[PDB]
Amino acid sequence: GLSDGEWQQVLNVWGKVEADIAGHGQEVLIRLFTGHPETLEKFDKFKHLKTEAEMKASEDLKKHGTVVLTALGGILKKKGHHEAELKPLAQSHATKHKIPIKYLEFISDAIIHVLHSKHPGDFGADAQGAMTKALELFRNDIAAKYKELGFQG
Ligand code: HEM
Repeated sequence: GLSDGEWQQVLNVWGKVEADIAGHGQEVLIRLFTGHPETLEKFDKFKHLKTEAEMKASEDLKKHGTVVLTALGGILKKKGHHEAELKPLAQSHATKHKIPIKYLEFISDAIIHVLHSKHPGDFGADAQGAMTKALELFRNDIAAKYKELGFQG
């Protein structure tokens, strides 16, 4: 789906995220929850936050941000050879958490936003292109598994 040049770019940009996984994970979820409040309702653990400050002051939220970006980075490093790591993710988000693919679209966008916000001027046009394509691949692969399950919506 990606060329090696493009994968190269994706892992170059991920090295930025690894320098501060918690801070990046934290802003991704906050971006998600403030931009799309209905997503917050999917989490009994966080439905009590109402304000962004509140969100910002939550250590549990920073904790979950780390789990999420840890699991994505594991998949990205497989450079599309992630059937093994993705299957379990697709199955729990579909049958247990009941996360529509649209919310995966949302978080995907949130990642690109956050990268530009935290690295203004050094998140280039080529890097944005490779990252967008890798997120698309990720999402597309989940979508296939959602279809298999008939997770219709
Ligand atoms: C970048 C895409 C995502 C990744 C890598 C990711 C990763 C994870 C992981 C690894 C877990 C814990 C193990 C599991 O339950 O499978 C989890 C739990 C969960 N995820 Fe995701 N997630 C993503 C997107 C989303 C989105 C978009 C939503 C809702 C808008 C969501 C909702 C949840 C919920 C409700 C849980 C259970 C949390 C708890 O109560 O501890 N996830 N996620």
